[PDB]
Amino acid sequence: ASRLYTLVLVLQPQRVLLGMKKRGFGAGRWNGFGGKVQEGETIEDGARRELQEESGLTVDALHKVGQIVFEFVGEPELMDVHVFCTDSIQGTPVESDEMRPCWFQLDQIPFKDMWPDDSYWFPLLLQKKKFHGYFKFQGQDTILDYTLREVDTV
Ligand SMILES: Nc1nc2cccc(-c3cccc(Cl)c3Cl)n2n1
Repeated sequence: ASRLYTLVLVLQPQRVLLGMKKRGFGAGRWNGFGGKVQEGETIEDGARRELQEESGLTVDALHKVGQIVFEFVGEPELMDVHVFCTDSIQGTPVESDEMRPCWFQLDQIPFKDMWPDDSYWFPLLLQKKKFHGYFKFQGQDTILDYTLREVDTV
C-alpha cells in the first residue's frame, strides 16, 4: 500500500531552489520539485522529469539523499518518497501557473511555510547527510509521530 514519489532539491553552496505550488496537493507551501513515478519509468528518471516539468531546469547528475515514507491517518495509501539532490543544473527556473520557483539563502529557508517535516530532515540534507525517515500526519499540519535516522546507503 505505498505509492512511489520523487522529490528533488537543487542545492548550491550558498542557496537552495524551492518552488511554491499554486494549486492542488501541497498548494501554498514551498517545496522541492517532485511527484508520482510513472509506469515503465525508473525512480531517477521520474525525479529528473519532475524537476524539468515543474521548474524548467535540466539536470544531469542526481544524487540520492534520502527516503521518506508519509502516512496520513485515514488514508490507505502511503507515500514512498525518494529524495534527490543536485548542484549541476542547466537553464533558468520557470514560473508557471502551477509553480513559482525562488532561490533561498541557506539561512532564510522558509520552514514556517514548508511541510512541517522539512524542519527535521532538511538540515541533514544541508550538511550532506543521507537519511531514512517516516512521518505520520493528521491532516496536513500535524505530525503525530515520526522516525528519522541517518544512513550510509539510501
Ligand atoms: N517536503 C515534503 N514534506 C512532505 C510531506 C507530505 C507530502 C509531501 C509531498 C506533497 C506533494 C508532492 C510531493 Cl513529491 C511530496 Cl513529497 N511532502 N513534501
